[PDB]
Order: sequence, then C-alpha cells, then structure tokens
Amino acid sequence: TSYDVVVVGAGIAGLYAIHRFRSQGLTVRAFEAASGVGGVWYWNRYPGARCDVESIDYSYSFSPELEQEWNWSEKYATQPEILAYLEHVADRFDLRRDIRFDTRVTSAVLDEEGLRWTVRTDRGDEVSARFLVVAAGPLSNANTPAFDGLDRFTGDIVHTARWPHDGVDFTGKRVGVIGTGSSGIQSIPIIAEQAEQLFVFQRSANYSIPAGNVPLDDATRAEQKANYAERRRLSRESGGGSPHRPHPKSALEVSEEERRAVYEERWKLGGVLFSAAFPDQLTDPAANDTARAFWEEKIRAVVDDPAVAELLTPKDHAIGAKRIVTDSGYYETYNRDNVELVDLRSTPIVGMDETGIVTTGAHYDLDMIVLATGFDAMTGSLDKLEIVGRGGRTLKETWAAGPRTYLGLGIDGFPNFFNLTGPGSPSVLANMVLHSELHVDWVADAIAYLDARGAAGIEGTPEAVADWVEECRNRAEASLLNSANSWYLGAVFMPFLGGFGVYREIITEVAESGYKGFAILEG
Ligand SMILES: Cc1cc2nc3c(=O)[nH]c(=O)nc-3n(C[C@H](O)[C@H](O)[C@H](O)COP(=O)(O)OP(=O)(O)OC[C@H]3O[C@@H](n4cnc5c(N)ncnc54)[C@H](O)[C@@H]3O)c2cc1C
Ligand SMILES: NC(=O)c1ccc[n+]([C@@H]2O[C@H](COP(=O)([O-])OP(=O)(O)OC[C@H]3O[C@@H](n4cnc5c(N)ncnc54)[C@H](OP(=O)(O)O)[C@@H]3O)[C@@H](O)[C@H]2O)c1
Repeated sequence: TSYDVVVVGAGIAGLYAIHRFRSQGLTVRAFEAASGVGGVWYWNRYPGARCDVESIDYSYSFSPELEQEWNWSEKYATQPEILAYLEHVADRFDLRRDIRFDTRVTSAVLDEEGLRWTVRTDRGDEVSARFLVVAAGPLSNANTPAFDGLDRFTGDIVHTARWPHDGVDFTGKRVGVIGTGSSGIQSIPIIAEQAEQLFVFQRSANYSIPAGNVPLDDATRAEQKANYAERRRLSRESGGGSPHRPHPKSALEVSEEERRAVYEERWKLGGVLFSAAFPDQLTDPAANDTARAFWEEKIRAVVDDPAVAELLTPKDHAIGAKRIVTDSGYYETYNRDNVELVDLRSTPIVGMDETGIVTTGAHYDLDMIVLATGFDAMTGSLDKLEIVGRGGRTLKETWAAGPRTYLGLGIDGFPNFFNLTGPGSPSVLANMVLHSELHVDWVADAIAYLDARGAAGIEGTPEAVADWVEECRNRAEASLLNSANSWYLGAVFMPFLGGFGVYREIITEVAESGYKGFAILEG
C-alpha cells in the first residue's frame, strides 16, 4: 500500500507518467475511474468525434519506434483510432498492471511530518505516496440540463457523454439535437445522413472550420516519418505546439489581396490554426473583425438559405475567443431537405412530453433526443477531488479567489503535489500530448533532483506563486481570449498565454537553476 508516485487518471498524460516514472526506478500506482485506458478518448465516443490538431503532431514523441511503427489513417484521427493507439501504447509498455480501473480518487491528505500523501478511493483503497501526480485532464462534462418532464418522454434519450458502445441506429427516426458545441457539430452530419428527419435546437452558435480531411499520400507518409525529428524540434519551440509559424507581418499592415490569400491558405489547415493566421488576430479587435468577415462569407457560400446561414452565424462574439470547432461537412448538412434549425431564442424549450419537445411556438414529434453536452471548467475534475495540504487547508479553499500556482507546478501548502496540464501552464492552448510530455518530464527531473541531493520534497513558495499569478494576469490583459463570457476564466484567466516554447524555456531554466522559486525540503 505504499508507492513512490500516485497518478490520477489514465489518459494521454497519466499513461506517459506511468512509463516515465517507472524507467527512472520509481514505483507507480495509477487510479482510473473509467474501465479502460484512454481518458477523454475512452469515454467521449459519440459519432464523428475527432481531434483538431494533426495526428502526426497530436501523438507521443517519447518513443522513436512507436513514431515510426504507427500509421495514422487520416489527417485528424477519430476517437476510435486515437483510442486504439493509446491501448496500443498501454499494450507496448505494460502499463495496465499498475493501473486500477473502475476506481475514483476521493481524497488525498498530506502528512506534514513525513511529506507523504495518503490517497483514498471509492473502492476502499488507501495508499501512501511520496508524490501525488494528478493527470485528470482539462475537460470534464458540463452538467445535464434539467428539462421539465424529460422523465415523461416515451422515446430514446441518448447522451453524447455516454454514447452506447454498440452504436445507435437513426434509420427512419425523427431526431432532436440539443446543443451545438463540438459534440453537436461533430455528430450532427452523421445523424443527418441516416435520420428520417433531424431538428437541431440552437441556443447560441459557435464558429467551426472545415476539417479539409484528406487521407495521407503514401509517398508523403515515409517522407514525413523521415523528417519527424525536425518536425518535433519546431513544435516544441513553437507557440501552439505544432510546426506552424504565424504570418510575419500584422493583419491590417499587409494588403487586402495578400490577406485573403493567407486566410484561405490557413483555412485549408483548419480550426485551431486558423485563429493563429495573423499575430494580432487574438489581440487586436479590428484584426479579428477581418477574420469574422472571411468566415461569414464562407458560410453564406456553402449554405443555400440566407435566413438559415444568418442563424448559423455566431452573433456579436469574437472569433477564437472560444476555440474553433473542426467539422466534416457541417454547414452543408443544412442544405438537406431533412434538417431544420430551430432558434431557441425565438422559441425556447419549455419542456418535454410523451411524444417529443415543447417550445413556446410548436411541438415536435420526435423518436429520439440527443443531448449533445459541453465541457465543465478547466479545473473541473480537481474540484471533485478532496486535497488536504498543510494546516489542513483544502486546495478548493486555496483557490477560493482563483487558481494560484507557480508555473502551474507549485502551490504553497502542497509539497510533493503536481497537477498536470492545468492553471498556470499553457494547458488547452497547446498540443496536449507534447504538453503532457513536457510536464511529466519536468516532474520526473524534479524527483530525480531530490533523490540525488537526499531531499524529502519540493514546494512552491508564497513569493513565487504571487509573481506567477501577476505574470499570468499580464500576459492575458491584451488577449481577446480574455472576454467576460470566456471559458478560460475562474471567479482570473487560467492558462499561461505567452506560448508553449517560451513556457518550456521558463520551467526548464528553473530546473537548471536548482528550482529557484521552490523550496527544497529535508523532512
Ligand atoms: C473532441 C475533442 C477533441 C480534442 N482535440 C484535441 C487536439 O486535437 N489537440 C489537443 O491538444 N487536445 C485536444 N482535446 C483536449 C483533450 O481534452 C486533451 O487533449 C486530452 O484529454 C488530455 O489528456 P489527459 O490525460 O491530460 O486528460 P484526459 O484525457 O481527460 O484523461 C484524464 C483521465 O483521468 C481520469 N480521472 C479524473 N479524475 C479522476 C479521479 N478522481 N479518479 C480516477 N480517475 C480520474 C478521467 O477518468 C480520465 O480518464 C480534445 C478534446 C475533445 C473533447
Ligand atoms: N482541443 C481542445 O483543447 C478543445 C476542444 C474543444 C473545446 N475546448 C474548450 O472547451 C470548451 C467547451 O467546448 P464545447 O463547445 O463542446 O462546450 P459548449 O460551448 O458548452 O457547447 C455546448 C452547446 O450546448 C448548448 N447548451 C448548453 N446548455 C443548453 C440548454 N439548456 N439548452 C440548449 N442548449 C444548451 C450551448 O449553447 P448555450 O451555452 O448558448 O446554451 C452550446 O452551443 C470551450 O470553451 C473550449 O475552449 C478545447
């Protein structure tokens, strides 16, 4: 019942943690609430679900063989593919033996005299760890919205967060979709291809970009695999964790012609990268207007009915303020005779009856309702953990006025505690396989450092967190990601906004310097 590291979660981050700590000779025990490895990719399995970073980038670089040996089937892999891949990773590196599945971590309590963490689960486990590494991910489910009389609907209610493992037939059914986030936009066209009729109930609209999904050319598949090393070097030094430089010059500084060209070129790349076409695109609100504009045009081009195309246009929001969804023929979907878009602003949902949905305006006879839900606060997962630091102070208490960290990897009161890709670090703002690799590596080096010098622990200092808090406030003030209605907010912008490569530089030079900002503890 005692281990060197206790890891929470078995997705991209957790699985790499197990591998990395073990190679260094640490003993690991990992807990996963799910039944299998894969994290978001295991549980989030609705039709059409895929990543929005190129799969060649969005994958592990730690194992040169895996890199060579694994063939991605398309540009943006779907969840069953990414799932197969991670299960392959777990296969290859014998990871499962140190995971306990179906087990939810409930509390973690610091012993201050010993600098150990007693960790407890909902399955009755009680284990002692030198280091607690939480790798619980940035995305947890948003709540299921209370709909009056949902309990009376006689047909089928399918949740995108809990999709049936053996599929759902929409053939011949009248289907209603509530929600138009990634879950919605990704599944809608698939539902639409086989449903009898599809009604899409829209509260607000969000920006999505055509995936432009091509399967990779054989002759390029080996040519990329030869240039992997140089592709990884670029992404690590980059800003988003991908091998992509933004435009040299500013948005408005370059001619109207030369802007429509770059905007078009980045439109091919898709979604995430499109918000990073011009340097000031997520800084200068006039420059962002030019993007909104380029986007609006493309949508009126593809949607037949202006009334509908107007409804599909996100109204009075900044583009890239919330991450752009990547889709496969989503807007096209609305040109079909069997799909209708319903304006929830015009006629809100007042509840459900036996036969379907009730808006103020009409009733909808439906056989099936798909709740296409969204995602809770960046912290999210961690809120459901009970983490008791020094003084018997709780992490929730400590973060009462917003998250406070040093580099994201330090919090005073919480020695030997490491939260993986969350507040204080680039987080969801960079490729997260690479971000997970960076953080695990950093923790691993820190443990090694301690182990060398004969020291008991590492702990963020009061002084260091406040500076980092200040710093995170300052990188953010400029950004159009710093809206009032932005997901990135606590109570406080949560991610570090300065760029991945820069962030990597910082935490690296911190290690090299003997962990300045942290206290080293003897215990
Ligand atoms: C549709 C979609 C597309 C995406 N595309 C991209 C992309 O292209 N690029 C990118 O960088 N990111 C993308 N993301 C973000 C994605 O959330 C992360 O890339 C990925 O989830 C990070 O892996 P992780 O291990 O850090 O966290 P997760 O995959 O979320 O895994 C965390 C695991 O920890 C477990 N856990 C949490 N709390 C507990 C507890 N108390 N006890 C036990 N287990 C627990 C959870 O069960 C989960 O299995 C996408 C997300 C979605 C939903
Ligand atoms: N690669 C990545 O790292 C990645 C990928 C995707 C997303 N993200 C991040 O995660 C966040 C969430 O993503 P998401 O778009 O899936 O979630 P979301 O924005 O909550 O999308 C869910 C949709 O359901 C709707 N909805 C919610 N409650 C409703 C109700 N009662 N009735 C009708 N409709 C309702 C929402 O509109 P209303 O809110 O107007 O009701 C929204 O259109 C984003 O902010 C983004 O920053 C990151």
